[PDB]
Amino acid sequence: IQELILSEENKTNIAVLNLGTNDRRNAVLILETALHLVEKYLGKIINTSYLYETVPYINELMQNLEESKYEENKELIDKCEEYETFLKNGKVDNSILKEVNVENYLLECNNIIVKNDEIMKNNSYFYNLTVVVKTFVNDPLSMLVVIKYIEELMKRIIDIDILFFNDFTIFMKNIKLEKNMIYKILSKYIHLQEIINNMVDNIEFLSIPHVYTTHRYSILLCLNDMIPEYKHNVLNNTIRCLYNKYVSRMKEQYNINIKENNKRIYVLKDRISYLKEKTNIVGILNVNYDSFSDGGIFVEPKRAVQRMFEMINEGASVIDIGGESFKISERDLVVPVLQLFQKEWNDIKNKIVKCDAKPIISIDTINYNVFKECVDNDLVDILNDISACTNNPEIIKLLKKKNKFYSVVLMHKRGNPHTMDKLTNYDNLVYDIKNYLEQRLNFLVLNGIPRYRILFDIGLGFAKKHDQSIKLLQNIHVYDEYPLFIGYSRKRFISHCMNDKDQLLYQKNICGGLAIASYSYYKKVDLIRVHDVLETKSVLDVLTKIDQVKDPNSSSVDKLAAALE
Amino acid sequence: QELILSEENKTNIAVLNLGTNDRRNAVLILETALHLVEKYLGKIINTSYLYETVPEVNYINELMQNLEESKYEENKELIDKCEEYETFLKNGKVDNSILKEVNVENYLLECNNIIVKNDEIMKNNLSYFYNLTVVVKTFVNDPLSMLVVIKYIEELMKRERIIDIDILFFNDFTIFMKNIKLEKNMIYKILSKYIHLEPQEIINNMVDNIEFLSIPHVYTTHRYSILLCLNDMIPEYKHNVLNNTIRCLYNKYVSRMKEQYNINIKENNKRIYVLKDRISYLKEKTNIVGILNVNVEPKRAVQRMFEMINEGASVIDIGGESPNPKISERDLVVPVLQLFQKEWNDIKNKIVKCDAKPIISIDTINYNVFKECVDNDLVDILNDISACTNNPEIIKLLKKKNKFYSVVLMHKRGNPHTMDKLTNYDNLVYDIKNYLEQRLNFLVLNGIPRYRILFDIGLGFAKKHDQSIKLLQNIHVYDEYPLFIGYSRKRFISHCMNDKDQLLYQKNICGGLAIASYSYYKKVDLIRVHDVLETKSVLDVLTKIDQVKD
Ligand SMILES: COc1ncnc(NS(=O)(=O)c2ccc(NCC3=Nc4c(nc(N)[nH]c4=O)NC3)cc2)c1OC
Ligand SMILES: COc1ncnc(NS(=O)(=O)c2ccc(NCC3=Nc4c(nc(N)[nH]c4=O)NC3)cc2)c1OC
Ligand SMILES: Nc1ncnc2c1ncn2[C@@H]1O[C@H](COP(=O)(O)O)[C@@H](O)[C@H]1O
Ligand SMILES: Nc1ncnc2c1ncn2[C@@H]1O[C@H](COP(=O)(O)O)[C@@H](O)[C@H]1O
Ligand SMILES: [Ca+2]
Ligand SMILES: [Ca+2]
Ligand SMILES: [Mg+2]
Ligand SMILES: [Mg+2]
Repeated sequence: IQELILSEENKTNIAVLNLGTNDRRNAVLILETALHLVEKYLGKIINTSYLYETVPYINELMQNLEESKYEENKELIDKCEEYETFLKNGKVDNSILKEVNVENYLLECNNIIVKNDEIMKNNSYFYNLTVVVKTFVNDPLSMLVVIKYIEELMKRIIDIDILFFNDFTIFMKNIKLEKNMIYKILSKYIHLQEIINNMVDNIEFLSIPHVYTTHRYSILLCLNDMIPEYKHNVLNNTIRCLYNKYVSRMKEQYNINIKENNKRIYVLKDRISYLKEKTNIVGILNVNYDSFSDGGIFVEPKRAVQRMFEMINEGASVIDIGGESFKISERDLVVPVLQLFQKEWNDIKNKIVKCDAKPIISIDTINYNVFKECVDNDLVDILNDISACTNNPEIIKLLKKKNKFYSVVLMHKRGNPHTMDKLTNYDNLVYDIKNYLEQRLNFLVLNGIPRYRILFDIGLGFAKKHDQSIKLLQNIHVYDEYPLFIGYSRKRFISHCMNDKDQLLYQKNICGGLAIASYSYYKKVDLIRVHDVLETKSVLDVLTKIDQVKDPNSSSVDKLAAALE
Repeated sequence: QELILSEENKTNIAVLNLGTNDRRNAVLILETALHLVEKYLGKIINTSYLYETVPEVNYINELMQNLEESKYEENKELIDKCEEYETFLKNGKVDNSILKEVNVENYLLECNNIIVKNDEIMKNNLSYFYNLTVVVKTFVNDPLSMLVVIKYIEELMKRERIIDIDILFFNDFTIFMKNIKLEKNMIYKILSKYIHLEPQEIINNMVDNIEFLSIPHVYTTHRYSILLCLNDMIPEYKHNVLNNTIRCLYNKYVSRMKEQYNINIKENNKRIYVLKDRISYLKEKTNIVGILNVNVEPKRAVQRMFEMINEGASVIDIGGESPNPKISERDLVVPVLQLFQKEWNDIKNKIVKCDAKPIISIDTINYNVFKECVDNDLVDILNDISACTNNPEIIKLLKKKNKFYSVVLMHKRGNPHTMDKLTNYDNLVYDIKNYLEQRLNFLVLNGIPRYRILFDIGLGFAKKHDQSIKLLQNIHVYDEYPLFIGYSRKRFISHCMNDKDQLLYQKNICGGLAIASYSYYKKVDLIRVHDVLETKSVLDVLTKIDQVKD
């Protein structure tokens, strides 16, 4: 019924979308622009999967955008009933579109694939990300209209499909839309010309669940991040069970490991990172230590920015700056130093020789006010929050802006520098800490921090005995699935693992450090937060070389050649 | 009668088993046997490794001073071939046995009877073993005579249980003799054919202890420990009475133990190498070798040595070579080692600190230097960067009436000026390995215990930087062998990185520590380094991470 598609009785529905692009260079910019528009025109993003590389400007737009009929709020949430109900297949309001039969849907899907399987033989990088939206849109077909519009607004390849919509089984085998009925639907949610034309024909049909849902690997891979337990009448088994079957079966039958050519992405600034493919160095700039070790009482902002440069040319991708330490204010330590850096940089950016050399800037803070000022003056790109956004969750709201997002590091601790040493009792150390972080992430994701921008840090030496810091290292494979940031540098636990008497122990500690760096390298930790950037980079370089083999067959081939001589 | 005291000068090949189970004196006992073997039976021309195997103190020093002279001569000349040993390896043509031979059938019957009877004996009867094998070119006439002499040695070594020497093979003979009762006269009479005998108390305790002779020895096919050792020495050997080659037999014994009992027998039967006089379990530790270049006043040098022990180095490797014509290698190194020997000795009232004595390794290719060192008990290991290629005479100095000495064999080409040009290899990784193997075979032919030989790929000697890295990447190739390496402060390290240039010294030290990491996980046996504290700190931490607490 066309009349209740336009009726302004606003509804709350659960949609799950696929979002893809081809443009490797700017997948992060493309998909994050989609993402922000999805958050604008459809509802609130309440889940996301990792970004994946898979195998089968707009800065002008972001100012000239029309408003929406519905108000957004950055406000934090704890749960979601709508969502809770989506996952178990509890009762929801009836489909205001025609539901095709259960057993009818099966054969219907086939013909759209097998026919497309022929259009194929007329005849290469995909970048996938799935989302969940709490939608004020009232029906899939309406949303598709808006999705098509969003698609169109971004053109001068950005496919945004729709994978599910409540528990509905829908096929509309052949529809065309009124060149005008679109205007009505669009004006329903948006405040409005030259675009609608190219739209009208681009909505040839509609399948919920989307056709390729369980045939495309890239979609299972993504859906498994977000909603593993979810079942649907439409499919035999739960999304995790199907995903697993696709893996095992791809191995038994075709002798391929599918995970190799389909990679997980985490994002530090604006660029793609292949989970587990590198160990990045993070250089510690502690303004307290740098300033008050002379025994001196003054900040030396010029000194600090120099140390910042030292660090960059010593091979650190990320610099992590901190005002807290373990009568002058945190902010007054950090912001001026971040300020002098930003300037000093742009006064050598003229030489575009250092333009793709610019280091990522991470602020170690639990303070909202400090973070706000930093973001507001484009001074940082990552929040490093040792309280896991526990000291003040509101800080999460500062991790998303008009278009752009910021990546966060979440660390586990108990208590504080003075109290933590005795807060050492765990039921199950490794798993408690893992579960802790998995949960902070869930919370960030529920609030539409994109899953692929959150990094775990086990917090070595925070509320952990030296034996515990070791145990956490021994079991680091538990973070095999996740971006992992760690910080062993200079901590006392290193020394404890060892059989003028006070200067030896700093060498022993820095050198013992370099061991954990090696271990980190082989365990494929994602970032390590270090003081001794040159020493670390050296170690890492030698280890990388030893690993870069020219021919991966050569040792057997060569072995045989010897045996025949 | 006496076709057994025949005047005809016999050269035969006998393969021997040497077993003990005093872990703390394992080396001394076994080598003491090895010596009396060389003294009294003939010439050692192969040995296996040493193994801690799963079943089935100082009067030795007094013994060795007062041995009877052998009536057979000792010839330390280098040989590079042995016809009789080739004759034995192939299964070809030797003289008839003067002892009555049995056919295959009768041996297998009589073999089996001894096993089953000895099984039920063990079964109703209610502790590792240290194991080794040797091939002896022997002047003893026949296995029985030999068993007599080898019993004398078992007896000699007992205090007026400690060792068991058994004949595994003896030429290609099959021999089963059931009821050996040997006249008290006949024993004195055999022994005296091979030994200038001075007594006769022990001759008594010998009369009983020889009851029967089996050749091959009975448990040859039956004990892992035996097959394991033989696998080192004589893979291809196939005795008439054996189902297959030693190697085949070994593999089968291994693979059958993986299924029929699901065991994986390797795990509890460990290969052993020796640096000074203790046991080392191959691949169980990464020792640090401290570099001392006397390139340095004697007192400043010995200072450096004590600092290095405290920074936690197990071996020091002292070197005169790098040259300069002013002072001779001898005059650089010998003083230093003499000062060290003395100054350590002044602390010879602290009978606890004197376990932490470092093994001393002289980096030298010159006979004269090593001779002076060895003569004055100044060193334990010879680090010959030429693989004893330069002057093989040196090999003669790696053994004495009593001591044996371990040797690192490095691969290099040419000399320091030439070497940067001698850089073409057909199959780098295997060329070098094969080179080292041949070298080993040469010392082993020449009586050097195979467990005293350490292999070293010689990084940065006649290798381009990429080649030094290629070798490290393929270090797994030396999984079976004692492995010594030196990467320390070499140029290839710096080459990997992407460019006060005391800075470049650092990147090199620090990249050094990456290689220590890789060495540790690739279980390299020894690493020779300048930076002992830094190397120890890496290894200590990595070791902690690995040690899983309960
Ligand atoms: C005797 O008294 C003491 N003296 C010195 N150090 C002590 N503690 S410690 O060495 O174990 C140690 C050192 C530093 C820290 N914190 C440094 C940071 N660590 C991290 C970070 N961010 C992220 N994401 N992860 C991090 O691990 N920011 C700062 C924690 C423990 C100490 O005991 C309390
Ligand atoms: C003559 O020209 C040169 N001068 C300085 N550096 C050079 N390059 S280098 O740094 O790579 C280098 C440095 C030292 C060495 N040799 C040191 C040793 N190395 C070992 C040892 N013993 C054992 N067993 N194993 C060892 O690896 N003794 C001494 C080899 C290559 C160089 O050649 C291009
Ligand atoms: N679940 C869905 N989400 C988006 N488009 C759909 C869906 N089911 C069917 N379609 C139709 O299939 C086409 C999508 O193909 P594409 O060009 O890859 O976006 C559009 O014409 C849609 O009308
Ligand atoms: N090939 C052999 N090597 C050593 N002993 C042997 C051999 N063949 C038979 N025997 C006898 O087996 C017993 C070994 O005793 P034991 O050396 O105490 O284990 C002695 O009675 C020897 O006479
Ligand atoms: Ca919204
Ligand atoms: Ca001899
Ligand atoms: Mg589509
Ligand atoms: Mg015996």
